[PDB]
Amino acid sequence: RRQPPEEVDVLVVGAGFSGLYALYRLRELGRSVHVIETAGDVGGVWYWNRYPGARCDIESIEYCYSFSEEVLQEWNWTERYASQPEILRYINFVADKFDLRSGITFHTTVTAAAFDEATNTWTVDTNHGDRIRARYLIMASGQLSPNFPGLKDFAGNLYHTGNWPHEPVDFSGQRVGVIGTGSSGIQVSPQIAKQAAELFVFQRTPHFAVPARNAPLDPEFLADLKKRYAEFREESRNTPGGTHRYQGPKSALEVSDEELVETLERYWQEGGPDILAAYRDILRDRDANERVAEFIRNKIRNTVRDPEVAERLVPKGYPFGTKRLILEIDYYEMFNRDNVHLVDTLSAPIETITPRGVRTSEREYELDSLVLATTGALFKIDIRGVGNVALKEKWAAGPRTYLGLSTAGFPNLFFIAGPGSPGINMLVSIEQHVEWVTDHIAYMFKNGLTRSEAVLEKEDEWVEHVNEIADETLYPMTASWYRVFMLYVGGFHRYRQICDEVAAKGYEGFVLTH
Ligand SMILES: Cc1cc2nc3c(=O)[nH]c(=O)nc-3n(C[C@H](O)[C@H](O)[C@H](O)COP(=O)(O)OP(=O)(O)OC[C@H]3O[C@@H](n4cnc5c(N)ncnc54)[C@H](O)[C@@H]3O)c2cc1C
Ligand SMILES: NC(=O)c1ccc[n+]([C@@H]2O[C@H](COP(=O)([O-])OP(=O)(O)OC[C@H]3O[C@@H](n4cnc5c(N)ncnc54)[C@H](OP(=O)(O)O)[C@@H]3O)[C@@H](O)[C@H]2O)c1
Repeated sequence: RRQPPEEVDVLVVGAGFSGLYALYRLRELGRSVHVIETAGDVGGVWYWNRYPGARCDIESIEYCYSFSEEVLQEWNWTERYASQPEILRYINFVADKFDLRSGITFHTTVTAAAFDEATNTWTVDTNHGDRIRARYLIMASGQLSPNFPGLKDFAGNLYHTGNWPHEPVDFSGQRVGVIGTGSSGIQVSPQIAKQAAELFVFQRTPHFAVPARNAPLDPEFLADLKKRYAEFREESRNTPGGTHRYQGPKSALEVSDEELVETLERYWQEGGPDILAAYRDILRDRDANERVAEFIRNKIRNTVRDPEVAERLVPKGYPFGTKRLILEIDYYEMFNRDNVHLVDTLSAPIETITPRGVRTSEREYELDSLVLATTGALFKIDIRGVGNVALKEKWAAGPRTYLGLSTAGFPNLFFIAGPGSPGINMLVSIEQHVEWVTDHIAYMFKNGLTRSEAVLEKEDEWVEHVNEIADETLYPMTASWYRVFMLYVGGFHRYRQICDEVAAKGYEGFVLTH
């Protein structure tokens, strides 16, 4: 285990996509920098989520780093949507190429951080009892890094998709339960159904899912892409989603029934999340949302042969696309299998895990294996700022920030891909955040300044601006973003503009002192 240094210019927490780029870029900027990572190796979510079928919902040609010309040319993606093992290979490749592991302490969890106003430095403590002093603290701890009764009593094998075993798990001949039908559950379930004698899928709220239509990547298409890759990326940087996506100019309410079917069916066959932008008002007008939503509901009823099973898979009562759109591969087809059973926990809630399996209010399920398809990381850290106020106390109602990058009362602390989550392609959003944050840190050293803190009045103005954009959309209607709405919905390109304008005006909204 590489022992962390006692002093460093910048301490980064997390060695996923965000933390590795922060370490790389601060090294290029001539700053001392070190990373603390709970995991045993690099990768972030792509290190932890090793379950079968784990796969990204953003095209491989967009979900990648762009800071390195050599990486853009040397690496060859293989499919439309890269699987977790391929993405992990990619990350390890980048870490190898730039010698990043020499600046990372693995198997180590940051537990406390306190700002010393007398020295303008953070004092950072770990679960190993390490004590690191850093002028700046960068939280690259992700936003995606259960309380059932009797969980400890289960006699079979318990697995979590978010911390899957590193050796593959053979479910052949087993009775298996999967709890959770979000992205993890929808991805892992069809893989288990191929091996298991019986598969029970425990579903609470049914989610919207559209086909991925994953396919191998045409290598002559890629070859042509690599010679214009820098241009292709700047186009992505100038979109609201941080990726190439057609912006449908028509309202969903102005076309006929046959045309809506025709346009939406063309998206359905092509696959991917681009259907979110089939019509300009899908996420802004509730009637337009329900019209597209009802098209998807009927595709579900059409794929599942059992009408009673099909209806319980149909999502009802909340808008399409407000929570992040899941791509499915043979998930709805899975319920036509004889060894697959949909368990509706809304009608019969889970009362307790038992030694034998799962008991709902109606039935006991005998299982050999149980799969739990599961401000988080920040709240487990005792971060204390000015006046020793706790970040968790201040962020109780939701995360109050300026630009999603910093919060007043907590100087020299920056969050990467935390609040504001601007683009749906997180790799474009991450690179923009890391570049902005590390440029600011470089600016502070250039000018001899040592303390950077968001102005409270500007933080409030930013919070009220985020809430105001949201009310033009249907996003506020699902409480998964809730008091303080924690998502800038104005689109990546406009968010990038705001950040660039602040930096060009001497970091307006921050107080810079020495
Ligand atoms: C299965 C899955 C699929 C996804 N697919 C997509 C997709 O298709 N598109 C998309 O845009 N996003 C997707 N994401 C979201 C994902 O968060 C981002 O794409 C991106 O990978 C986040 O990178 P990150 O480096 O910021 O955070 P993460 O990859 O979450 O890395 C954070 C790291 O910080 C470490 N850490 C946290 N707290 C501490 C602490 N206290 N001390 C030490 N170390 C700590 C964690 O162990 C973790 O390794 C997906 C996430 C998951 C889990
Ligand atoms: N690109 C990808 O393909 C991919 C893969 C994995 C994760 N992600 C990202 O990471 C985030 C999380 O996704 P996730 O699927 O793993 O989790 P999730 O979307 O939050 O859903 C978890 C599931 O478990 C259920 N559940 C939770 N607690 C329960 C309980 N006590 N009893 C019964 N059921 C319960 C939930 O039902 P309820 O809805 O009723 O709570 C839900 O079906 C997403 O934003 C996603 O974008 C992406």
